[PDB]
Amino acid sequence: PREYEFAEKILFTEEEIRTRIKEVAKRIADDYKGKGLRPYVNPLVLISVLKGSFMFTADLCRALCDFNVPVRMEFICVSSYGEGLTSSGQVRMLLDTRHSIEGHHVLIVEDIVDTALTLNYLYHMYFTRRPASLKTVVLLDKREGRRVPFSADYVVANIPNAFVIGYGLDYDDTYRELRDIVVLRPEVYAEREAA
Amino acid sequence: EYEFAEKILFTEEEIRTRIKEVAKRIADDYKGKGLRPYVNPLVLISVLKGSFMFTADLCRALCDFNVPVRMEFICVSSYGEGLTSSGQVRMLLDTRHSIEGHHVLIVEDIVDTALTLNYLYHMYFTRRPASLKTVVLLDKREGRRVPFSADYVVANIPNAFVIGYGLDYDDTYRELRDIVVLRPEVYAE
Amino acid sequence: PREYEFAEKILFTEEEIRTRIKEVAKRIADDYKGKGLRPYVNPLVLISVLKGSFMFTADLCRALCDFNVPVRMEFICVSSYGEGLTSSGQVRMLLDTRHSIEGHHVLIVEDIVDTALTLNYLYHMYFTRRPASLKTVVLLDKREGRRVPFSADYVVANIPNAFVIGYGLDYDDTYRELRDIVVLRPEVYAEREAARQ
Amino acid sequence: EYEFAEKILFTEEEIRTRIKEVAKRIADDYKGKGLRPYVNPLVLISVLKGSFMFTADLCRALCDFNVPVRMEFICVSSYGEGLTSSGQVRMLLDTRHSIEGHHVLIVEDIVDTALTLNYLYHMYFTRRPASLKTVVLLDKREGRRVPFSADYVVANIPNAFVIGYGLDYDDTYRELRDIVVLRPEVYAEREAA
Repeated sequence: PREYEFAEKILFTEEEIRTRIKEVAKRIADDYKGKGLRPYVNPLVLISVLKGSFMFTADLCRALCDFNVPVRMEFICVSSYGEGLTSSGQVRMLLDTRHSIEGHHVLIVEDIVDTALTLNYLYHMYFTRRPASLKTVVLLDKREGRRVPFSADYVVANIPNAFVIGYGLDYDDTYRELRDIVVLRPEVYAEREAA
Repeated sequence: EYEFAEKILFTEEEIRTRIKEVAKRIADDYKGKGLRPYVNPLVLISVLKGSFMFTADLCRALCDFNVPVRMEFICVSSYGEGLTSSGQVRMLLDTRHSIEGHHVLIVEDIVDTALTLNYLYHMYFTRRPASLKTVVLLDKREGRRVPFSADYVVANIPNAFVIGYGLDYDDTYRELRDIVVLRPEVYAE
Repeated sequence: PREYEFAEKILFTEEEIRTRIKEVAKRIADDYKGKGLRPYVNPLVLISVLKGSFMFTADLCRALCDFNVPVRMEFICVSSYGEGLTSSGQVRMLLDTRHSIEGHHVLIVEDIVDTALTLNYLYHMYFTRRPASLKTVVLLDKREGRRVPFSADYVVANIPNAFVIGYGLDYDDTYRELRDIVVLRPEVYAEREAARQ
Repeated sequence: EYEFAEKILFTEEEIRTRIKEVAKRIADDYKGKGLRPYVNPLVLISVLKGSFMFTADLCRALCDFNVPVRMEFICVSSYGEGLTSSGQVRMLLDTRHSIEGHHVLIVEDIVDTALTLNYLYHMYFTRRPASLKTVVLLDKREGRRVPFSADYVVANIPNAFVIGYGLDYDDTYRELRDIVVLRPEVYAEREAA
């Protein structure tokens, strides 16, 4: 009984999404129980990629806190070199991390991986900085869309190819604030591209 | 329950209750203003790092009230002065879209001195939004060194090591669901 | 002499430009001899706006050194929000200064001022940071084009409205490396606007 | 003449002579490559701060040899170590255009350990330029902690406090026309402050 005129259907309710986030966080806590994480000196660093991941991250890190996984939050932001071309997957860095990741355990946090061109690019970039470990967690995975092989370590949910909006995800910087992940109506998409 | 914490100021639930009230208050203030998606959203300029969690919950609460928003994130850092009287900060990351002619709400985590907030407000004003307001998670009014009234306040506090819900000590404890008071012992160590 | 197929004419040779840079610098030295400038503690801070000013700045600060004016270089960079053009003059900050300007003597260095919408925006921004003083120097002044009143304190040269290129100035990020400031042929402009289609 | 300087390593004029030589060498290396303005320029990624003055002169000299260029500037800063083995740095400002498919020349002021330069090279490489070289103003090869050869070098130096021509000490002396050696006394006195 959350309803949206602009959406064909709902894919994931807030609650479904929170349940999966809890499951992903449990797994993470488990995979890192061996690594002796500690606040200040050795937290799991969450490199959250803006804007899309801002919501996922806010929910994810509280779920992580529930499993006593201590975390350091970093926020980066990158922008497309508006080509369409790019097989390097290259993006423009607009905000890089405040602290060194070297020797720390890092988790890159992203909202959507389809092509993985950009995630792969950012994985490689942060890998060459010699963190103790480096893994990826993604809100949505659209494996159908890969142009470079890449497996996220953690996945909240899989999706097919559609205009996916909400829960931080946007169409034209709109609809990020929805509590649910929903499928944008093609008519709404078409009407907005005319404008 | 938290070993490093003197006490719990606000539980997650209290916090979400206040945020819903603030959200309703905003929805009421902007109903005359004709907000519309794409063309006229309320722009939230969320100041990193401390406001990230507040902003995630706040924009969802605003969505419950059919307030269409646009999310922008900016990031500033301190110049290594003991303390500055202009409230100047270094711009690391700035809005993606122009704010000219839009309704803008700046979202901050904590306001004490307001020097920084006043500087940002003034900067954002000269950019000619249709209107500008600020919402803050925690107001420490005791602390002001410049005159500044937040339009929306989630909760007032005294002076204290306040951590949790996005707020840090040495980039630690931002992940907590509650806002809590640090032990001075843990601070000293 | 240098020659260029893509240019209607030369407006300023390298040597013409260096002479005016020297004259400007002498003036700056003279205006600040009273202010007790000193290296490390109290230099004249040059806020150089990229990309356009890079070459101007490199030449200007050597000239300033010739008149014993100690300087600190800062480089900022900003980008247009893709509004055709806006009345606030607002731009996006991509790179801000490394050190505080509070209490320092600051000179903002720009390549071209026409509307002054953006330079006014940047003057105001740095002014509210409370430097000891804040002035502007511009390579080229197109006073004809103002949409906000604004007077640069120092001007290397005035120009009329033309595609001005060279000496750091670009068309489509091309021709910045020229030693001279020249006028781009409208035919070349038209050929290039069609081409990215 | 400069009171704060033991000696002059290179005069402005010597520097311009070397830069002209390096520029010729580049113009020769890329003649087979079909550089053209707008569509296929040699992209100079000039690293701020210290390379600003070199970059200004170098691109003018390159223009003398009809080498079409695109100027990009990047700016990075140190993470709070003494130093680091990955040679990582923090990205503050990045290129405006993509470097995919272009010929790229990275322009640096000074290479000692090469850790930073090695990291930038590698990052830029993964961006798939058609080709990638580096040109440096001063090479301090004695100091390498990772193997790296600059393709173009304006001048080699020993180990010294080197200042001028864009190179600084505590963000001072970048404006000098010559490259000069700092007096250690001047160094000690300022460290005090």
